[PDB]
Amino acid sequence: KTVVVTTILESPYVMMKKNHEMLEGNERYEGYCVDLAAEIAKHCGFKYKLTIVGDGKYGARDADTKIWNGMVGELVYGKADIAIAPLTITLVREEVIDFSKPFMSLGISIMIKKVSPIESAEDLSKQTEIAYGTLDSGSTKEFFRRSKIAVFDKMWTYMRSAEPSVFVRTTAEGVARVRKSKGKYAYLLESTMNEYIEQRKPCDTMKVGGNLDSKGYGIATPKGSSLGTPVNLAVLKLSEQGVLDKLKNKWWYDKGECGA
Amino acid sequence: KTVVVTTILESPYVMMKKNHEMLEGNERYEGYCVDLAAEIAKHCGFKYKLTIVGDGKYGARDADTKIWNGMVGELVYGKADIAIAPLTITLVREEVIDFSKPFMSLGISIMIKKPQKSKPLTVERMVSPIESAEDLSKQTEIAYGTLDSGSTKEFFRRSKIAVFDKMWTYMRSAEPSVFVRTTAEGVARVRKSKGKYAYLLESTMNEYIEQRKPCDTMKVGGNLDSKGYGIATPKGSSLGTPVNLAVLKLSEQGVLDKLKNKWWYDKGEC
Amino acid sequence: KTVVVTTILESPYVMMKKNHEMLEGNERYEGYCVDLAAEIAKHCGFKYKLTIVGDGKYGARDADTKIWNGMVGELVYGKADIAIAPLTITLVREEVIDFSKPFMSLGISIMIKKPQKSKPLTVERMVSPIESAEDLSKQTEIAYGTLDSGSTKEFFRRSKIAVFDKMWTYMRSAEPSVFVRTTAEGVARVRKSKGKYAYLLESTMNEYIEQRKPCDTMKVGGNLDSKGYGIATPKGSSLGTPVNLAVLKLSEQGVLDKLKNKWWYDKGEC
Amino acid sequence: KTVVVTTILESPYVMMKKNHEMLEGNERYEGYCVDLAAEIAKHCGFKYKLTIVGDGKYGARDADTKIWNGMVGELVYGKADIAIAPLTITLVREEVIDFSKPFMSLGISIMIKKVSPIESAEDLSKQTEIAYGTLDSGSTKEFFRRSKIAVFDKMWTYMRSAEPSVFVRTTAEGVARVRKSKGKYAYLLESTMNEYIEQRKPCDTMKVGGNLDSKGYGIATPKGSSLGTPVNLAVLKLSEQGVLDKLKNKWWYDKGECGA
Ligand SMILES: NS(=O)(=O)c1cc2c(cc1Cl)N[C@H]([C@H]1C[C@H]3C=C[C@@H]1C3)NS2(=O)=O
Ligand SMILES: NS(=O)(=O)c1cc2c(cc1Cl)N[C@H]([C@H]1C[C@H]3C=C[C@@H]1C3)NS2(=O)=O
Ligand SMILES: NS(=O)(=O)c1cc2c(cc1Cl)N[C@H]([C@H]1C[C@H]3C=C[C@@H]1C3)NS2(=O)=O
Ligand SMILES: NS(=O)(=O)c1cc2c(cc1Cl)N[C@H]([C@H]1C[C@H]3C=C[C@@H]1C3)NS2(=O)=O
Ligand SMILES: N[C@@H](CCC(=O)O)C(=O)O
Ligand SMILES: N[C@@H](CCC(=O)O)C(=O)O
Ligand SMILES: N[C@@H](CCC(=O)O)C(=O)O
Ligand SMILES: N[C@@H](CCC(=O)O)C(=O)O
Repeated sequence: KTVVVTTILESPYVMMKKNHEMLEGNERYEGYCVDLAAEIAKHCGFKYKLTIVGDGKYGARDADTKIWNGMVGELVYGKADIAIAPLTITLVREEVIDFSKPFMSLGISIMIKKVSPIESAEDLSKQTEIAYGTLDSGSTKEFFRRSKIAVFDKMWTYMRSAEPSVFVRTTAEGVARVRKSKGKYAYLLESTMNEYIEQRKPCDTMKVGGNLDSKGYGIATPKGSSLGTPVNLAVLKLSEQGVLDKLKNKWWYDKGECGA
Repeated sequence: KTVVVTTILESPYVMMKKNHEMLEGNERYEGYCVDLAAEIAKHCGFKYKLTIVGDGKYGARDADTKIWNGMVGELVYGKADIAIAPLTITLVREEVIDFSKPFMSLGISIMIKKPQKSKPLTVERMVSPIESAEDLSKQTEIAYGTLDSGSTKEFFRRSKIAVFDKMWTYMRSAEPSVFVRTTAEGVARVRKSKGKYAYLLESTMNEYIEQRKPCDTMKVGGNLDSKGYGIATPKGSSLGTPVNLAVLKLSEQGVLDKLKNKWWYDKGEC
Repeated sequence: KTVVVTTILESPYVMMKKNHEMLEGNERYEGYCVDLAAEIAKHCGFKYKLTIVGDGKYGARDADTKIWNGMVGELVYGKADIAIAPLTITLVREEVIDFSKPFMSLGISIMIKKPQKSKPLTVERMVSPIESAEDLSKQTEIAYGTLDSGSTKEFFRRSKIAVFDKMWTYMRSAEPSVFVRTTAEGVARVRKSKGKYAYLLESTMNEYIEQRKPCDTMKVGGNLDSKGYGIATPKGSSLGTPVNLAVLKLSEQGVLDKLKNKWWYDKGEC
Repeated sequence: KTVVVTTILESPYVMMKKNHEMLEGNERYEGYCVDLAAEIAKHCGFKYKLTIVGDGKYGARDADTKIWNGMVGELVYGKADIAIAPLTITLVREEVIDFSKPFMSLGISIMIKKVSPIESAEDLSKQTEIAYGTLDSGSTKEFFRRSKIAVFDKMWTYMRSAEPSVFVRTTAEGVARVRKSKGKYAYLLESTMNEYIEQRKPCDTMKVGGNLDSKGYGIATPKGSSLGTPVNLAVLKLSEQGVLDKLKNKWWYDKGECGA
């Protein structure tokens, strides 16, 4: 009985190698999440199959319908057994799926094309000359929707009432938008992906400010599943012997195809 | 019914008030941990009384007769219901108790007494004889110590990394023992050692001591490992889900961030 | 029963929202004044309807055919119940309506176009032809005027001081139509006058226009006097005491200061 | 029937004349408040007698007793008819006495001896080596006690718990304590008296930071008294014709025994 694993096409977590057209099975995928899934299977001792989520959405619940899309929907509705992917641990998602202990710390950061006048987030909210956006159906957008800090509510009020839409469909599309905006558009994304982008050639984007908050990535399992304890123990073990640190160093700093 | 909550006197997590001789109940203690417990009670209503573990240890797997001591030992054997205190999440601990989601990020850091400023146009510069863990392990002129019955000692004991293994090998044979009973003893040793002692401790406490007078000690390098603090609860308890949900609610509400800002950086004496 | 609340369209006190076409009720208007009305309704429970007076005037009294116009006229003759708007407290108005305690300080000032940077070691300095009110009265190469049917004209008309009386005499002697119907018209006259006109207005609006693009005007000198903005109710009304108490409570609670900061200094530029 | 006017001994509002031993009656008093009372009587048309408050307190309500002392006590208990004195208009005082329109704006300031490390109030609250105190039985003390702002709350916690008594009995005692503390003490007092002190020789004190809030001095009358409207319109008249400004300039800047 193989285990269906739901992932997303996001770098450096999952890459579609370079010759996927002439490869079969999981051998056509590479990345941090593929290595993490391999280690999880090695510790637990189960066969796994890598399946991409049908819709390129991390997961959210749409109001007035009460339905889930993406990996979270693929988990609550029994379409997959485990989600080794950069899924943010949030209060809403925990009520419907089980989150393991975080395996990668993260924070909300602001990145712009290459002293930067943006500086911190409050100045970005005050300065309306330069626009800022957020990935569609992500934890950042839901974080800003339910935020209560006055500055964060100002940012949310600006984003929900803007023309055209400041939101972006995919992270790569947001990177392209910020690169092609000549410093007129800003992107709010996770610290890990932003760092990976800023350490990659041509290196036309940089991180500004600090981290708005602190979150984490966890291995997701369906509610009431028997895999929660083994995957939690495996994540704890990997953190104890630093396999996660080695994987992050390999996939974030070993290549270093940038000037730094 | 009022449950038993256990804490340990570590500043700024749990500190005794100046006017505490006559006060009774939960009003005796003040700190970050008591505020976290108050917010936990506000989210899910329950009655709690602040207690301190008898031997004042975080909890370690004692060898030989296989006995758990300190906070974890109290939690396991039914004398405790929940521990709201800076207890790091550990695989060994996770196999023995249940841990909530990390409410505080942490890492192993290195402490050293701040050297005197170098005189050499006329600008003044600081020279750090210690920079990283590899250089600290390579040298022998400066001894280094850890906390007795602490998760840092467990991490060093079974670390496959060559530098960490060499460090632990030095620790086990070093005489007199560099291990200290309380973090206060370690900070005192660092202060009185004239710079000949490096006491490894969690990044949060190191930053707290740095921000506070007499601010004669400094934190060197980056975090060797990345870990977190979790609210402990005995296995097979119905209270784990409410505390996990309350921690998630507090983290998403920004209460934890403002509490950390007000307890670690608002009281900056240097 | 819903009472009538009359206001005046002055930024940032009362400005229509961009998407006001497809909205009805009080949701169309936004600014400092609507927030003050919301706090007033929160303190004392009542329903209010936001209305704009037909002639769009603050209030003045004719001498030959005595009649009160604008907001004060609306309040006196029973057409309105309360005016939560920047109405200056005046002795003449106090004899025809009831003013609560002031909720914002103010002062008569002078507006002038911002001069160009002076190139002539290499520094840039701001030099203005006007330094205070006395020089403006003494000089005759820059014309000045106030707002039509307002409190500033009333103050200048019956001022015994030599400088202000002389200014009023020139206001009757220059003989253009130096009095402007709206504050926006006077600001536009100052901006497009290339440096030939000075506008007298309240310090609050002066600062608001100063901190907003294209910011081609400066605040010169200091306030010629001190006045305030009060919530006005008709004489003999039972609502004067509740609104007075609500304003006092808001002032003690710091809500007024936070609204002033968020509507005057948190939206600035250049 | 002469009208009893309750005043307090506080400069420059009311000064006890140096020749008062040979001066009998209302002639023995001079100051801003004496001139204001003279103008009020000139407008309204009543005979006035200035009587100092028995106990040098502006006014407050005792906790667990519910009694009023000082000017407010002298007003609500029928001891005096009008209070022409620097009485701060506050929320709780208005419920028991009638306040007129303010005749002088004011704010909460900071007093220290002559780099200015303290600067603003938040930095004053951050630092502990230097202590700050206010005057008991006054608007500032009640405002600090009843303030709900976190920074003001921590200031109140500091002053309410300090040994010895950080509070002061009189404004002159406060400025003397500031002068003799060699910069180790801070006084939070009304901005008007702060300016008067800082412009008076030997000029060893100066104002730092900005005003924490905005209040006003008003003429006080007993609840239900008939003097409300006459004194209110008199204050409005005086403020409109600038006599109030002239008196302020005379009693604060005309002498100028300092260099500025
Ligand atoms: N350095 S990092 O961001 O790749 C990173 C971040 C984290 C790691 C491990 C690594 Cl390598 N483990 C912790 C978990 C492990 C065990 C101890 C704390 C939680 C449970 N979560 S974390 O603090 O989010
Ligand atoms: N800034 S901090 O170290 O006090 C801190 C650290 C952390 C916080 C919140 C704060 Cl304020 N919440 C996260 C939690 C939120 C959700 C994602 C990871 C856990 C579950 N853990 S954390 O990354 O260990
Ligand atoms: N800073 S400001 O001009 O917006 C401002 C000005 C004033 C405020 C409050 C604010 Cl926020 N309250 C006072 C009121 C409070 C009590 C004392 C005077 C009146 C009654 N009036 S004020 O001195 O005219
Ligand atoms: N220049 S000053 O501080 O002596 C001063 C301050 C003030 C004065 C008059 C003077 Cl001279 N009058 C106003 C009053 C007049 C009318 C408008 C606001 C109140 C009612 N209060 S005030 O803004 O507190
Ligand atoms: N990976 C995040 C989305 C990234 C973002 O917030 O922009 C999530 O699973 O919610
Ligand atoms: N926080 C650690 C103790 C500190 C240390 O070991 O350095 C624990 O809970 O075990
Ligand atoms: N605020 C003034 C009008 C503005 C002005 O005259 O400059 C009033 O209420 O009369
Ligand atoms: N004059 C003030 C007291 C001065 C102070 O606040 O220190 C009052 O009447 O309340």
